[PDB]
Amino acid sequence: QLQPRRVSFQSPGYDPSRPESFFQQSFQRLSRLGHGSYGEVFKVRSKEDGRLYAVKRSMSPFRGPKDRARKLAEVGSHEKVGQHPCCVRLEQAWEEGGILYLQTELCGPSLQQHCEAWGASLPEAQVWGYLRDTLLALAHLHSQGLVHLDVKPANIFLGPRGRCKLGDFGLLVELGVQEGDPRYMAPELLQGSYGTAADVFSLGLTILEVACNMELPHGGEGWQQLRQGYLPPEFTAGLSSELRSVLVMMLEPDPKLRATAEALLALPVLRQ
Ligand SMILES: Cc1ccc(O)cc1-n1c(N)c(C(N)=O)c2nc3ccccc3nc21
Repeated sequence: QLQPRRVSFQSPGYDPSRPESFFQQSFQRLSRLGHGSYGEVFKVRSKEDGRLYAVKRSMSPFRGPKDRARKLAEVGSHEKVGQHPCCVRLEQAWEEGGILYLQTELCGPSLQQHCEAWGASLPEAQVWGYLRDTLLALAHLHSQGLVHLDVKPANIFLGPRGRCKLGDFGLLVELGVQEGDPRYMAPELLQGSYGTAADVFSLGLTILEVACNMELPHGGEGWQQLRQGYLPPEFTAGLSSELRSVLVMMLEPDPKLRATAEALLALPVLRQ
């Protein structure tokens, strides 16, 4: 019959019998953190060990072999990243009934959620720490030839004491493939050319969005203006000379000239 199988590249409180699924039997749904076409994310306490975790499950069963391989790839991308202080850590993953489950550590609200609740520009002190934490994460990914390709506030999750972690590695590619959010896409991605530089540009717009409380454009003339090498004067007025200068480096239209994550972390302004 149907049974959950581990996905990688047993739990008391769950009996192979009974109609309830492994997720329903071996976990306690505390609350729903999000839901969408991807599926649903729940904050849960596991009947196995009682600790707190976050679990993401796909919406509908696998349509076919390619849909299954695409969904399972996020687990593989998670494992290539390995454990890192600024990366959402995956505990375990399994599949049952054509549904894919990912169990990760529990984190705070997304950077998008957190900015929504405050409804204004974040204090530059918070911005620099978040910029640092994600640059540390990007430097970790880029050192292994991995490109996140979906850096945005929704995929950055806050941690205790003002820290944050990069998450959602569903679009991660290994150099040597999927549609991203156009609001945060690097200019060279339109003409193809994939590289680690794309994440730095995406992170620049995320920081530029959260530090200025500005809504990034999906397309049109405004989309182009953010990629000519200058910042919109209206929103970027409050930026300090240092922050504005770091953003200009990250928003450098030419990927050959754009600063790397390791380079930015070596700048004077960015000090642990
Ligand atoms: C479950 C999961 C799997 C892989 C990954 O990279 C991140 C998460 N994830 C977490 N680890 C989350 C958390 N608050 O701890 C969380 N919250 C989300 C809210 C809305 C939409 C998606 C979310 N996804 C989340």
